[PDB]
Amino acid sequence: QKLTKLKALAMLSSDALSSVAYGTEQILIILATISAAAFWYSIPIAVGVLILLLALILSYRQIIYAYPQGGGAYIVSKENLGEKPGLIAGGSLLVDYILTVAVSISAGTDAITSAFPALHDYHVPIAIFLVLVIMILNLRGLASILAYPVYLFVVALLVLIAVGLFKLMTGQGTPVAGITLFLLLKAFSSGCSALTGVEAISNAIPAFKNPPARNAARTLAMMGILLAILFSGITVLAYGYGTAPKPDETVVSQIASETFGRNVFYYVIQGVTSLILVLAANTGFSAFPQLAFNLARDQYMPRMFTVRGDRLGFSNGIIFLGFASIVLIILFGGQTEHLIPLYAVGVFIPFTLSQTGMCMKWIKQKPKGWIGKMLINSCGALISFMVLSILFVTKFNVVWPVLIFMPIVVLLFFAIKNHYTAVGEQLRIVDKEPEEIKGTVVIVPVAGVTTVVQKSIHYAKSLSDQVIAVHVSFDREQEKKFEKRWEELNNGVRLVTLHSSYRSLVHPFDKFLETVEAKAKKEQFSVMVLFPQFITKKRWHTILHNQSAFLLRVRLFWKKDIMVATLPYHFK
Amino acid sequence: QKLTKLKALAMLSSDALSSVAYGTEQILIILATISAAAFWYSIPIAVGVLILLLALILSYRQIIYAYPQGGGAYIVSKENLGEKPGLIAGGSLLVDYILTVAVSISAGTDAITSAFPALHDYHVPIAIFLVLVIMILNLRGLASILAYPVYLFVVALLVLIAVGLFKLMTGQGTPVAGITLFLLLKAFSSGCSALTGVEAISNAIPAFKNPPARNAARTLAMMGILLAILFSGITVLAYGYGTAPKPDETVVSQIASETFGRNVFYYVIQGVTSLILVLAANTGFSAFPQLAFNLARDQYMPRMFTVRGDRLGFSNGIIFLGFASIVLIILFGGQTEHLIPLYAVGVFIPFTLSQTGMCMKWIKQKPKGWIGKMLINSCGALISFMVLSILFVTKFNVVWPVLIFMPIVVLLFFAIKNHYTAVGEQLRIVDKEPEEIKGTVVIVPVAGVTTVVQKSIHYAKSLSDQVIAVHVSFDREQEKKFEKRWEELNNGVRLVTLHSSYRSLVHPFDKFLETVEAKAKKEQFSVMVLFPQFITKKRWHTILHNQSAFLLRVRLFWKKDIMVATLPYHFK
Ligand SMILES: Nc1ncnc2c1ncn2[C@@H]1O[C@@H]2COP(=O)(O)O[C@H]3[C@@H](O)[C@H](n4cnc5c(N)ncnc54)O[C@@H]3COP(=O)(O)O[C@H]2[C@H]1O
Ligand SMILES: Nc1ncnc2c1ncn2[C@@H]1O[C@@H]2COP(=O)(O)O[C@H]3[C@@H](O)[C@H](n4cnc5c(N)ncnc54)O[C@@H]3COP(=O)(O)O[C@H]2[C@H]1O
Ligand SMILES: CCCCCCCCCCCCO[C@@H]1O[C@H](CO)[C@@H](O[C@H]2O[C@H](CO)[C@@H](O)[C@H](O)[C@H]2O)[C@H](O)[C@H]1O
Ligand SMILES: CCCCCCCCCCCCO[C@@H]1O[C@H](CO)[C@@H](O[C@H]2O[C@H](CO)[C@@H](O)[C@H](O)[C@H]2O)[C@H](O)[C@H]1O
Ligand SMILES: CCCCCCCCCCCCO[C@@H]1O[C@H](CO)[C@@H](O[C@H]2O[C@H](CO)[C@@H](O)[C@H](O)[C@H]2O)[C@H](O)[C@H]1O
Ligand SMILES: CCCCCCCCCCCCO[C@@H]1O[C@H](CO)[C@@H](O[C@H]2O[C@H](CO)[C@@H](O)[C@H](O)[C@H]2O)[C@H](O)[C@H]1O
Ligand SMILES: CCCCCCCCCCCCO[C@@H]1O[C@H](CO)[C@@H](O[C@H]2O[C@H](CO)[C@@H](O)[C@H](O)[C@H]2O)[C@H](O)[C@H]1O
Ligand SMILES: CCCCCCCCCCCCO[C@@H]1O[C@H](CO)[C@@H](O[C@H]2O[C@H](CO)[C@@H](O)[C@H](O)[C@H]2O)[C@H](O)[C@H]1O
Ligand SMILES: CCCCCCCCCCCCO[C@@H]1O[C@H](CO)[C@@H](O[C@H]2O[C@H](CO)[C@@H](O)[C@H](O)[C@H]2O)[C@H](O)[C@H]1O
Ligand SMILES: [K+]
Ligand SMILES: [K+]
Repeated sequence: QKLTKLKALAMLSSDALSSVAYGTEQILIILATISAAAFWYSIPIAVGVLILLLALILSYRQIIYAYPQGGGAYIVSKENLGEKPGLIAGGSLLVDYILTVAVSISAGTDAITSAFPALHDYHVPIAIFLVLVIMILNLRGLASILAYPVYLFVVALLVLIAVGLFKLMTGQGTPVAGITLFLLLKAFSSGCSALTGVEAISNAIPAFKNPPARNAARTLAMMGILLAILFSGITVLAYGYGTAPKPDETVVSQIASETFGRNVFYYVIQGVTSLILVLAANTGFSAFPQLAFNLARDQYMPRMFTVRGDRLGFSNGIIFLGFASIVLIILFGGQTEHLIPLYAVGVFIPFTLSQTGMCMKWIKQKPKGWIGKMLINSCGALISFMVLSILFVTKFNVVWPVLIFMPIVVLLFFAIKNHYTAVGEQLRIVDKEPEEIKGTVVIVPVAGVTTVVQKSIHYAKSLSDQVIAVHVSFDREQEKKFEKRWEELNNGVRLVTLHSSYRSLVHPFDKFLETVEAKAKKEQFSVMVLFPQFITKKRWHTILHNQSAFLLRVRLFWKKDIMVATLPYHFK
Repeated sequence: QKLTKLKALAMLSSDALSSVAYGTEQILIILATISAAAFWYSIPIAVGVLILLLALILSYRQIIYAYPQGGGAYIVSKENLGEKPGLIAGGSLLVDYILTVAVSISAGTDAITSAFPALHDYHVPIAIFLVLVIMILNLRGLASILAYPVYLFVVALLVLIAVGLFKLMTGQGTPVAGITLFLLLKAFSSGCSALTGVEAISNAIPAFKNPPARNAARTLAMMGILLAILFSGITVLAYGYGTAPKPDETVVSQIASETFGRNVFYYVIQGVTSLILVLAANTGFSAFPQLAFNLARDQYMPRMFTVRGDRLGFSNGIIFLGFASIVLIILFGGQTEHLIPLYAVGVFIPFTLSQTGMCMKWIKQKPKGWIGKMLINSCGALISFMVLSILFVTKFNVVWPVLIFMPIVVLLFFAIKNHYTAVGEQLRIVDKEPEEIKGTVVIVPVAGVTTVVQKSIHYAKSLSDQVIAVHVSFDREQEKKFEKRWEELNNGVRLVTLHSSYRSLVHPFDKFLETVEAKAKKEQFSVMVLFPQFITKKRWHTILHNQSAFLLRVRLFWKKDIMVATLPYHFK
């Protein structure tokens, strides 16, 4: 259960070092708006990205040591920056998860269509299909499938880089007009979408070896080095071959095809890239609940997320995350180019907030060597904020959804916090002992003389006396037959048959319950209803059974403050 | 509650006579594939459609008399053709409802964009938005809004027809190569999508005046005459002005603009058409549950639909119908042209089955004048089957989804029927009285000393003795504080504190429940758990509260055959 360095790197790096499939492509797409001759500018810009990457790693190398409990960006932003910055970081992490699912799936389908161009008319269905698949694979459960594909991806891309560099060596500057500083910055910001998951390792510190902090930091350093090597090699290869971004083929696919030649090696590369992107999406799915629990300990998210041991909130979280990702995929049509700016925003707001909190914490404490750590975090935060500002300013026509999504989730967090605050305020205070109860009348609603009915009557009689059976009859003809059949049973239970012409079920019970509750209140008795819970071993018969019980519970019995037992009954 | 003829026509005709907005358009679109000079062929084809319409009306004029209880196509296909034809009719009616929602909404948005061309880039969002709106308006409840717009539509289109005919009179043959018989039949089949809701009146016979059959038949005849007049007038006007189908404007919009001139009259026409199409979609929504109940009486659909008086199944039905319609809208991009063939298939399978059943019933009985009724139904069935065959053969690339949807729903119906058959078989048989119970031990899970906890303890003590409180503690530190606070309460209840390191909640309860259940079984006691049901008056705090209770119920207590009371507690 204590992952070693290699296995931990495999399980947690599938999000970060899987972004090399669409980073250099973004850089080249932005540069191509001027001319194909500007592609050499990818070489410096890429270097700048690595510089940023270095800062991030160093910054997070601090965070892991400062917060060995885990937490990550949310905790750092909460403790050191207050409550609103922490909530903003949480919302941005939610956007990060939704967008990493969407972007990873879209890029995977782009890789697949590059492998088989005949599916270019099904970019969106395939994508959505894949999403649903992993949703199921997360509802069903779910460890080897998350560890080998990353090794395969790293090995395959290292082989591809080596072969491409060898071919370039065997042969198998220049300023260009139009490139202004602003467009260079735009390209750099778009290319910073290669640093889209270095967060993950800092969020899973406990699942490490005996020293958790040291092992996590060394794993993060190794992952950073691997990502830097892969990204630099891919960018160098792309510059070497030219490889302008085609509208129906990824840059990696073009590089592989011009290197190996659409043979088994190329298909291996494409399949492995698709697999690693799917694993990245699954990483987003699996990383959401950790954030949910971290928020829920502070009463910002439902208490149902605080039970982490039983995966209480995993179903709702997985369903909501999958549906949000599907909605985003449909909205942008699976265009990885049009989705990446939003993903970068959702990733870089937490980066900025986390580095700012780190810097202010260092300022507050001022330990030995505080100046260097402060400088590193400050530089990282400045660069990240610049990238975020550029992404807002330029690609607003695809970043508009975050400007709507952030206020909604922040307000939801505040509303939940206020609600739990009020509830905890007025519930903790204890009070006087309630009115005495001298007995209990049990009402058993019956839909027909069955085995389940007789079992429930038996338990009701065991529980207390005064048991009365109640039957709402939709037709006056079957009243006599049902009453006779009940009399055939030798139960000493008074049966009250009451009629409803309009096939309604609540209102006749409303009247009867009024009468019975008044009568019981005269004798200080507590009315109580005993429903059977028919259970079958199919998990899809739930809609087929005992729904009238839920109707009566929800619409009548909760409003009347009446105990409602639910005796289960299994089916063979 | 007993609708008069006029009000009934208004409430039920919003589906049938709202199809004039896209029938002549389909005829013209099919004819335009040859040349604009072939548009005169719309005049004969339209006439043929009316002939078909006449048959349908006559056929249904019989059905209303033969089945005054209602039912409609499903009952006719069930009694006279067997079980599988009845199920096929039911599935096709489900497709009819989904497609009428989708098509009506799409045509409404087409009318809106014709009114304001600036929204042509939002055909699908607007559409989906409208759908969601009516979904809400069907979950909230929902009678005058369903009665006046139909009157407005009829009046407005009658005015438009009169004005257009007047202008044609004041002036304000010719065989064409390429028109083969097959293409004429294709155009006729596509134009038969004007008869897309004459079914509705036959499905709501009881809600009429003192003679239900006569009043329903006369209302159906009046609606048929109105539809014939509107459709014929629209087709004549379209032929008179030429009005080739533009890619960004409905034929009705073109007719109105060339008649009135984009003034307040034209905007009134467009708005009224949009309103009538929205009402048609709402008619589909409201008509689904009648089919659901009719199926459920025969154990083909969940029993939860048999309680028609309390609208038990309306929530699930509305949600599923809305989501299916939204999926179809997105799939075909709100192209009313591409959706109509599927709608016509889903409407005409029931027409064919119903007329065939009517004919065979007449053959079996052979009453006076049987020959004429048999001939009418036979002719209607033959024409409908021909139209359906043509729609399958030609427009397969948009009718493929029904070929997938039909087997799934038919198999679901059969599976549900088999399941209820087995359950009813093995449940009715009564058996020996179960083991005696000599008392009851009550387990009260507590999450902290609160008012709710003390109320639940009070009720548990009232219910029986041997009450024991149980607390799972996620941290050993707060164990002592919680135990001391419990001791501060003077409850004579033994508190068992048990610890779970991984924040799990089921497993410690699993062990404790094993021990307690064994101990109680030694004394023939029945274990029982008492949960509080925290209730707030906001309907959206449901996710915020008492979810651990649902976790414990679902994952632990149903599997152990243990009674689980649920005492409600209201919030102030
Ligand atoms: N003959 C049969 N064929 C198929 N399934 C059968 C069946 N008899 C019982 N069941 C299954 O058992 C569930 C509970 O049956 P019971 O009548 O004990 O429990 C009923 C009864 O306690 C009460 N209830 C239902 N209809 C009622 C009525 N018309 N009048 C009074 N109480 C009614 O609500 C509970 C829920 O009933 P619901 O029908 O939702 O759920 C039923 C159904 O799922
Ligand atoms: N201080 C507070 N702040 C905000 N809301 C509060 C609150 N105290 C109680 N509530 C509300 O009351 C519900 C039931 O509280 P109770 O502890 O009686 O009912 C609990 C208790 O009977 C049992 N349970 C929950 N956690 C437990 C634990 N750690 N150990 C043992 N039983 C537990 O499951 C029931 C469901 O509890 P859940 O927390 O889902 O739902 C809670 C929550 O919605
Ligand atoms: C809950 C309320 C909050 C807001 C409501 C929810 C959103 C409402 C409208 C959203 C959709 C409107 O916008 C609709 O979708 C996208 C917008 O990105 C457009 O489509 C375009 O999206 C982006 C833009 O380059 C591309 O990736 C895509 O290929 C392109 O087709 C559609 O042509 C437009 O019709
Ligand atoms: C059971 C698992 C299998 C999955 C089942 C679900 C199937 C998919 C559900 C609906 C998918 C909708 O797919 C929708 O199709 C429309 C056309 O109708 C596509 O159509 C559009 O695609 C993009 C823009 O978005 C353009 O390149 C293309 O020219 C345009 O036609 C949209 O890209 C997609 O949003
Ligand atoms: C509660 C508040 C609600 C929030 C806002 C509600 C709706 C907001 C959705 C905004 C629409 C998205 O904006 C979307 O942008 C893309 C380009 O990026 C447009 O895409 C379009 O560009 C041009 C210019 O219109 C079109 O001619 C072309 O057909 C298409 O590619 C979509 O037509 C537009 O819909
Ligand atoms: C339990 C599920 C069982 C399997 C379900 C059946 C599988 C269905 C596969 C869905 C494939 C999606 O199909 C996708 O949309 C339609 C099919 O109508 C095709 O294209 C169609 O819609 C497009 C896009 O709106 C329109 O231009 C036009 O109406 C038509 O060409 C798309 O080119 C195809 O990409
Ligand atoms: C709160 C109520 C408001 C509704 C909120 C929901 C907003 C809508 C959710 C996503 C809608 C998706 O809208 C999707 O946009 C894509 C482009 O991205 C559209 O794009 C496509 O439209 C059709 C083909 O389908 C072509 O005419 C168009 O050229 C093409 O771009 C698809 O038609 C539509 O399937
Ligand atoms: C159980 C699994 C069920 C089978 C799974 C697949 C179900 C059927 C989906 C495949 C057919 C999709 O439906 C079909 O999509 C193709 C591909 O866009 C569309 O094809 C049309 O548009 C595309 C896109 O421009 C053109 O390339 C093509 O030449 C043209 O014919 C058809 O108009 C649509 O009818
Ligand atoms: C337009 C497309 C046409 C409509 C789509 C196709 C409709 C028909 C396809 C479904 C046919 C189902 O075929 C049905 O399968 C169910 C599954 O248990 C079984 O149905 C059988 O159920 C049990 C025995 O098991 C018998 O009580 C019942 O009388 C019998 O019908 C039989 O195998 C067959 O009756
Ligand atoms: K990534
Ligand atoms: K219609």
